Amino acid sequence: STFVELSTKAKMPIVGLGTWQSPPGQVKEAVKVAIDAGYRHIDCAYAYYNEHEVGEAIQEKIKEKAVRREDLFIVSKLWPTCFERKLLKEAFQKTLTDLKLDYLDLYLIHWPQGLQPGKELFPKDDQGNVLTSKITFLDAWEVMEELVDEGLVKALGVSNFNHFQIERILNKPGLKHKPVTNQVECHPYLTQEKLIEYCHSKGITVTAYSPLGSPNRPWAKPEDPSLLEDPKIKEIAAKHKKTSAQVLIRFHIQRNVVVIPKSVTPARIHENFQVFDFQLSDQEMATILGFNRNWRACLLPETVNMEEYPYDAEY
Ligand SMILES: NC(=O)c1ccc[n+]([C@@H]2O[C@H](COP(=O)([O-])OP(=O)(O)OC[C@H]3O[C@@H](n4cnc5c(N)ncnc54)[C@H](OP(=O)(O)O)[C@@H]3O)[C@@H](O)[C@H]2O)c1
Repeated sequence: STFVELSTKAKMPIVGLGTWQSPPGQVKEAVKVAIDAGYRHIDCAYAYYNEHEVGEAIQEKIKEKAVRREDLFIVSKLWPTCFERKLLKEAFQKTLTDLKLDYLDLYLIHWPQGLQPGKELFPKDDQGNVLTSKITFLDAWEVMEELVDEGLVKALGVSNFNHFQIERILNKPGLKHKPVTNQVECHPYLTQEKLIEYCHSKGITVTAYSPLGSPNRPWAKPEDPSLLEDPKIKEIAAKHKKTSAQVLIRFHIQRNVVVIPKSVTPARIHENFQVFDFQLSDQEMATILGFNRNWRACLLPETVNMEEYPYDAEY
């Protein structure tokens, strides 16, 4: 399938363009190329400081008439430093202004742990400890649901949430809108079988980021596992006349998981989208699933303490 059905009955293109770390002076071209190559799902975030450029690219493609707003599925995320009623709506409106849109198809809590306000993604004290906040994601969720009922957000979702944190929201008194997706790191070394199974059992889809093991992430020792270099994956790729990256991307699609590979390289953007004309066999999917080691490439040590740290739980 080329899309996933959300609980709201809306369609989410199973493949989208990731933009984390995409330099501001390159993401605009990346989005234009992505749209020209066929992408209709763009994943954005306030914390990426590049939404203004994404918005310029979109506006231009709509202006050209190659696409209409309705053809695109735009995703953005609320940063934990803005859980507060006021700061939340300001961050949302700012995201809407930067992207030059009137509504978002999906708005996600970028991280469960509320953080101290300010122009800092991770405010730290004198020692360097990240200052958390009392405001919870349920507090933010209530106001985010307002955006939904006012038609400014088509659906809400979460990112980097373990199943407990999702349970907290599904069973919240007076729940108005259920999350439609949990965006988490997922690839062969971190298959997320339990979390995916838990989400699907609740009618919640899963969006996989860092599908290529994110071999870019700043500070990543040389002898760290490389999914793009693994001979077994390369072998499977070659038999299908595809690249490893295309296999790592196709992997999620066959598990009915949305995947958002990131790139600012026109050629790779093009490459990551040629994943709808082939099928991995049952044995190949098993071989790939067998790579799991619950190894996280993301992981930010400075967050291991936070009460809402989501990676200690089983799933
Ligand atoms: N919610 C969160 O906490 C969170 C965290 C991280 C990321 N994300 C989202 O997930 C998206 C995934 O990006 P990511 O950095 O995490 O990891 P990724 O997509 O697995 O890997 C991105 C890296 O792979 C390179 N690349 C892309 N296509 C390639 C190909 N076909 N062959 C070889 N190399 C290729 C990119 O290089 P070039 O750009 O140089 O081509 C970049 O250095 C992000 O853009 C973002 O939207 C969300």
